[PDB]
Amino acid sequence: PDLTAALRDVRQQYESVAAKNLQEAEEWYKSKFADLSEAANRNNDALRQAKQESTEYRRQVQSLTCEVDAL
Amino acid sequence: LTAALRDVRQQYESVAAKNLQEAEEWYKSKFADLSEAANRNNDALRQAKQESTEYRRQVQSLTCEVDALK
Amino acid sequence: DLTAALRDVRQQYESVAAKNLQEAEEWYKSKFADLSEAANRNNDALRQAKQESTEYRRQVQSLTCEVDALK
Amino acid sequence: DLTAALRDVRQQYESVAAKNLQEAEEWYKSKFADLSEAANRNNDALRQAKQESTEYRRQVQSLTCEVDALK
Ligand SMILES: [Ca+2]
Ligand SMILES: [Ca+2]
Ligand SMILES: [Ca+2]
Ligand SMILES: [Ca+2]
Ligand SMILES: [Ca+2]
Ligand SMILES: [Ca+2]
Ligand SMILES: [Sm+3]
Ligand SMILES: [Sm+3]
Ligand SMILES: [Sm+3]
Repeated sequence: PDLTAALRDVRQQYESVAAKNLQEAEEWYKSKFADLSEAANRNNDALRQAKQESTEYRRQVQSLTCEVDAL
Repeated sequence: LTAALRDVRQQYESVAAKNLQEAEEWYKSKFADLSEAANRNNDALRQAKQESTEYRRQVQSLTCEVDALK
Repeated sequence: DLTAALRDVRQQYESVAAKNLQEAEEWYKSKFADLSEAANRNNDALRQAKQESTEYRRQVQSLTCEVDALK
Repeated sequence: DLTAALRDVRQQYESVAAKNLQEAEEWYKSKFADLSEAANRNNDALRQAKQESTEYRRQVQSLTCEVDALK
């Protein structure tokens, strides 16, 4: 088994394996970034609605107050 | 010739080692960044909640003041 | 939940990163072997061709010694 | 700034992943070359030695026919 034949043999193997690893890695990180993204928006919605309640109560406060005066 | 191989492997590990340390360091920092951003969002959520029930007890009291009043 | 998801992903990364670190640590070690064994056979073939080069070399040094002593 | 902190990290990753890919391709490409050089030089040393042995064998053949023709 020639070293030049052994060296080239490794080069085909590397080039192929390295090509497979990249593909898998890219898809993996895609999925993870996806999970986090979903969780982020989920957290975003919560903060969004929580703020709604607050400003909604604030509206009610100055709504009743707007009626306490004429009272 | 084996002096070429011995040279290569020692170069590989010296780099492979440096690569793992720099990578592990990199991920931990990114995880740190994200962790902080999340906590800040949690704090932000926890706060908007406290400021919601706060506003709620107020209207409960005001609507009571409006009722009893005439 | 971002915090809960971050922890999840963080664990998955540490999970695979260790596995992969081995599928490569072993692979790169099995390959440096093929080249290392090939280089040894190669270094041998030379040490064999060189010794042949000096094995036939001396043979000439004798046939000459016979041709002259007979002519 | 959730979606932002996530996007920043995704960009940093994609950026780092690129440089990691181009530094790897170089490193391996050169290390392979180096090994090819050594396997080539050695290879030549073999052919040079083989042609040398075969050269002498030619002599040993005809030089013997002279030991015969004479004797
Ligand atoms: Ca390419
Ligand atoms: Ca990540
Ligand atoms: Ca950094
Ligand atoms: Ca920072
Ligand atoms: Ca306040
Ligand atoms: Ca905005
Ligand atoms: Sm009052
Ligand atoms: Sm180790
Ligand atoms: Sm670097």
